[PDB]
Amino acid sequence: EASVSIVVRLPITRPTSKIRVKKIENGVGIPVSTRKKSFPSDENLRDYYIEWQISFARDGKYDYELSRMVRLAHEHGILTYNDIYELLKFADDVKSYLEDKGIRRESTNEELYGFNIYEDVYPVAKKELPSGEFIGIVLKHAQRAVGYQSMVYVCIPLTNVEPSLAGRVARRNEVVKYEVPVDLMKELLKAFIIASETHKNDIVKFLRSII
Amino acid sequence: MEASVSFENGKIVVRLPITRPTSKIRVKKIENGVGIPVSTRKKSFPSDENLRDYYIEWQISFARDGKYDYELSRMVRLAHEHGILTYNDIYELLKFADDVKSYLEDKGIRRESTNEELYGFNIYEDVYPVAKKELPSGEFIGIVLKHAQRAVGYQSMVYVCIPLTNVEPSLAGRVARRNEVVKYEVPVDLMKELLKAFIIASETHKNDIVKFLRSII
Amino acid sequence: EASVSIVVRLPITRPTSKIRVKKIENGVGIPVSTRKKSFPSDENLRDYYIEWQISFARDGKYDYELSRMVRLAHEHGILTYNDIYELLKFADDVKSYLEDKGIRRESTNEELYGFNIYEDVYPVAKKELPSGEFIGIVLKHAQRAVGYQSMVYVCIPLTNVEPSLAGRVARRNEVVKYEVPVDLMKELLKAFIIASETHKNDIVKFLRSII
Amino acid sequence: MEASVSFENGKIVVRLPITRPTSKIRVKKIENGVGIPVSTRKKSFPSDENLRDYYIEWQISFARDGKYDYELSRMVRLAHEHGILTYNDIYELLKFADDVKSYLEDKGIRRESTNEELYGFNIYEDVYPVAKKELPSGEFIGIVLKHAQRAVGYQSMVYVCIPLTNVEPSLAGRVARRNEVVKYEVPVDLMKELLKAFIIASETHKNDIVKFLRSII
DNA sequence: TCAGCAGTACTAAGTACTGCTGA
DNA sequence: TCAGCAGTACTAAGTACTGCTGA
Repeated sequence: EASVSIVVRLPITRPTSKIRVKKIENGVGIPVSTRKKSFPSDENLRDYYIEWQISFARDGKYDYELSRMVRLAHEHGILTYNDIYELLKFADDVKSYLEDKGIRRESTNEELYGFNIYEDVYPVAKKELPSGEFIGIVLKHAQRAVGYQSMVYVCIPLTNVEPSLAGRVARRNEVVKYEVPVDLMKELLKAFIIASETHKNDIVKFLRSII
Repeated sequence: MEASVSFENGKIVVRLPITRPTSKIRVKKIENGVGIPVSTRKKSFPSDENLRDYYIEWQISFARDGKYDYELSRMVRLAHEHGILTYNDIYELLKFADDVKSYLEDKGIRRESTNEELYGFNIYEDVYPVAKKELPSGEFIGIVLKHAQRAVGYQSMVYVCIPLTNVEPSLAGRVARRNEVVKYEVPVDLMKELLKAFIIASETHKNDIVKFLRSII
Repeated sequence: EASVSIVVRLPITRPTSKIRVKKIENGVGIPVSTRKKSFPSDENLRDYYIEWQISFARDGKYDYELSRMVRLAHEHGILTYNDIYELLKFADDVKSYLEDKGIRRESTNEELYGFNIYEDVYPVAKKELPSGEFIGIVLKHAQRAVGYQSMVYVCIPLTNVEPSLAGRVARRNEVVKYEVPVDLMKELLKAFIIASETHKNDIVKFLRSII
Repeated sequence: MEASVSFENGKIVVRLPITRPTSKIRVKKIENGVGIPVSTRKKSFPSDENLRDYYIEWQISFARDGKYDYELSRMVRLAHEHGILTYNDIYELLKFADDVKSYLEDKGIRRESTNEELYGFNIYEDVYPVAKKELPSGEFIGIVLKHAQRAVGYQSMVYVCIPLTNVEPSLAGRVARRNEVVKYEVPVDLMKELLKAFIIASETHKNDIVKFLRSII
């Protein structure tokens, strides 16, 4: 698990967790064995990033990861009253969500040696922030039943993270400190707001709880 | 977990578990055109019509350890050993493999840009290729492409969807038993279409099929 | 580590430790993957055993594994006064040790395609106890400098150990309970006594400390 | 850790670390006929006579991943590529491998019973076979047999012991430097005797040598 | 300094997450 | 029951034990 201080502490040596270090190779993120291969010391270090599938709530109660960040920052004045207003007014005007895009199987007129060829289109929402972080919203078929489930990711470059790991392997159970910018937390909220009405309704009544 | 492969009464038979919903073999139910997972141990199968929408989806593999002693190759070997798959069957399967020049892997995976935005968030569409074929006996065979997670490139995977009416015993109107597996007699034509599926999935898959088929002949 | 209760608690899922489960195969003990292969339910379970390279002292002070067993059993009257006397009188009469046998390289008159062929002989002391346990004393070249180091092993059959693991895989961090017979503890002491004068001198003054 | 293998001035050169006493490459000192480990970073090498008793013992391997791009095969390949190991050298090495009919592995490992007891404890003698050869250039090559720990059977391992006088720089009268590695020019005759050592160690080792030598020729 | 790596080779743990099994 | 396995696929941890490295 990641501990939240505002600041968070993310482990580097758990590629099977929701927090995993990846490296851009041939355009796709691939898992990195941070303990058998030394991190590059040059410009390639920008191609490395931590992928954190961030969650909003736990136990149906609002104090885990993102929800803990946001309210810690209101209690510290980091988020003004009007931050939460315009976050909610933004939610009040949001009609469509990535869930509304859904997952479709489009039929092509192609036949591969007797096999009919189709295409599955998956909708993805992506936003880049000036400091280098990326926010990803992906759609997946609900494993429990009919419908969709939306999931939010935060991609943090290893250059935005200290101690700098250039020219060495990771430490055992290494946990590294990342200062959380203010507008990442609010763009993360907006990410949940535009993911699904289910996510927005929970973000909406969480912001109302402290405003 | 692995499914039992056996020969009985001149038929290749596989025993498919129906109580491991998290495995390569899982019982599903089509609801509005999407296969939904089924908790076969708490909700009872319907005894009425629309039991057809229930099926077994089997993510079948051909190779293991660079060897051909696993699932499909186990079935094909037994079928060859028992005269179920004849010399002419395998010879012409190899001729079909020689003629195949394009593969499902050639379609690739692309991320399309869109004219759409969602409240300041850029919208992309990742399209994935799938190959589907319906057999007259009721089964479906699907080939989906995906990114090779550890390397770069693609890996293709073959699925066979078996309707519950094609397996025994009849599960109509009851909950699956503890550790229950169903008896599925594999038609000869399905084994051919499954071998062909691996042939057109990717060149790497085809040369595995060709090497196994030629070693048996 | 193994906890001592007299009774000890030995972990089953650490093949790289001093405590490892082995199975006799082709006459030699081979490591067992107690989590990927199910233990046999039949007579083959007798071929499985726990190999524990037992230590006598730690921190140069006498209260670790064997030394903790022995004095716990004197304090409980499990070892009489004359047990420790005849253990020491046995030590007082012991002249030779397995270390005195040493490791030799004997030369054969054979030549394998221009290569001279020799034989290294390693001395081993072995004793079987009626309940099935084995005690092994092996000699190894001292890794630190000139000389030898002696090491004592206890081989415990899986049939002498509960819960019975027939027909299943081990539990995670599984620790299993073994009741320690009285004469195993004293034959273990005698094992250290006949291993080397260095080991005997420490056993000797340990027994004198509580007698 | 792995030793650097390179070609320079018509000589195959390996760079051997002398500050990793726990590795496959470790500095030893013979005291009364036994190689004792040396702490090369706290006790200084002698500048006087009896520095010969100090040597580097290298547990050298030929294969890795079923491939021949590791240590000895790296050296032999470079030697072949640079005319250091000629066509006639490799051809007659293969003829030596064809004639070899017995191996060090054939001697086996036995536990002998003894007429001795040690105060109620049974005494056994486990004997292990070792093959040794001294080269005129000063190096020794040893083949020791051991039980294959994970399987059953034996695995043989080749050692090459290099006296410190055969490497540069001269370490007489000083403590090894931090992360220091020494330059060792590999004589052609040693590479042959090391290839022959693997040939007579076991049949499995020989067929690895024969396959690599024939692929190079 | 002096905590922690270097080196070695292999299994078992961590990992996410529900049904489901078992005693 | 209800704690913990079943199933899945991969790296990183545990392991013993000293020299030795590094910041």
